[PDB]
Amino acid sequence: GSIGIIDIGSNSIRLVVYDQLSRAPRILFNEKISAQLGRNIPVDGRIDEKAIELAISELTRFWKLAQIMELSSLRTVATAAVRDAKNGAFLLGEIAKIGLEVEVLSGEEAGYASGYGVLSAIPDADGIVGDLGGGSLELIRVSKGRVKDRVSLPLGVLRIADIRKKSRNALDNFISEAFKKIDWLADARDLPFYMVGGAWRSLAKLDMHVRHYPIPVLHNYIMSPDRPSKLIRVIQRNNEQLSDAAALLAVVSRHLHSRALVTSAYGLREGLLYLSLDKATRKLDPLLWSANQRGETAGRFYQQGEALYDWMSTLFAQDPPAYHRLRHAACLLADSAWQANPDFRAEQILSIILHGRWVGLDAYGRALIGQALAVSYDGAITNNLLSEADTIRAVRWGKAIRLGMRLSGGVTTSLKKSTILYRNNKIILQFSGNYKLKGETVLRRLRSLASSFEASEVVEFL
Ligand SMILES: [Cl-]
Ligand SMILES: [Cl-]
Ligand SMILES: [Cl-]
Ligand SMILES: [Cl-]
Ligand SMILES: [Cl-]
Ligand SMILES: [Mg+2]
Repeated sequence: GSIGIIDIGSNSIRLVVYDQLSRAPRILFNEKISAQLGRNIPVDGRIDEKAIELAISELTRFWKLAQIMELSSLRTVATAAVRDAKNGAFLLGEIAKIGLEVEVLSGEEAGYASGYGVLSAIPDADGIVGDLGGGSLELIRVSKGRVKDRVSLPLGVLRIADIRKKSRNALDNFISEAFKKIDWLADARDLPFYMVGGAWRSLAKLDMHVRHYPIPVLHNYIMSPDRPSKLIRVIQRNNEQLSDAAALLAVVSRHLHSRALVTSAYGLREGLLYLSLDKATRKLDPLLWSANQRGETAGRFYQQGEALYDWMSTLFAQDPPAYHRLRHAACLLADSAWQANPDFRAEQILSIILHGRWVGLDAYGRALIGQALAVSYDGAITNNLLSEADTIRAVRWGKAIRLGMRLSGGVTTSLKKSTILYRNNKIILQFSGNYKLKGETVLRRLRSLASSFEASEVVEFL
């Protein structure tokens, strides 16, 4: 059931292979070439012959990889701008000769795809998506699960330098003039700007580096609007395209009245995958979906985290409403480090969170889940991003996970015969069955959980 997308842009041509058409497909393979098909289209109306030759040879390799991988589906998409070149129809025929069926996306289709890519990764998004590619900048309004409007501007990476050279304010003038024709910007002020595309992913990675962001995670990385113009000077003083991307981001975000610059790990390709799902599947939480799959493939006994979540959550009914799903995700990942040596499991599980591909998740939630999972695997607390109350909360989550996983041996259906409750500075483990699971190691884990609640522990048989 593996599937592929070939994304033919004005600059980058990319093959991505995914494990299946699911709510959050895993990436099996990724390869790109900077073929620069669109570079000379504005000047001559023609694609360079050298770009055509490179594109065809690399696309032939991508087609061949799809054959040996026995992909069940392969979708090849291109832009209307390249089709519309004087030799664009010829190029598309040459691509057909490879064996590839090329779907040409209009500006509308392409903007819809990038917008739904962001909605796939950030389901409650409400703002403007900017997909900066080689030939164009797509701006897309997203709100309440839907793409609301969009527009395409000729401000791709390959385009910015000619404008900036004209004068100091030429890029600002260009955006000012263009935005007068876009009637929906007025209803989209003071919202996040969701950054999509390779150029702005590189820029966000540069920003994390120069700010010594402790562990840099791309998805949901947030920059203040006043930040891009400063990166222009950072690049200038390090010891071109990056500078152009920062200049465009500064001007665009200011004229949009954007209040935050939010990186999305997902873009046009994930939007195409999302739109291929039926309506009900699109509404599934992608963090929970992917964390569930991870425990299915990684666990000793497949995914046992749902019953674990229901059991431990009798301690956490008063958690902030938005945190239930984070506690849930941690429970779904609670068996995913079992193959590491015991003394490394806490480090290993943290790296699965901090160095994995997860969406539906921001930095604070990543820290909550990682802290809880590390504690669940730690047999030996403060946290810079987390509040003290949430640090304590995550330690309690982790100790409850640890107790439940130890009590059940990981076969969490057995937890249905017990309850774990907090009241009046007492932590009470009640058995209504499976009484034989009581033991000294369970009592030690129970005492540790109680310590995290500043509580005294009791065991009750019912
Ligand atoms: Cl493009
Ligand atoms: Cl591109
Ligand atoms: Cl990309
Ligand atoms: Cl990421
Ligand atoms: Cl313990
Ligand atoms: Mg693109």
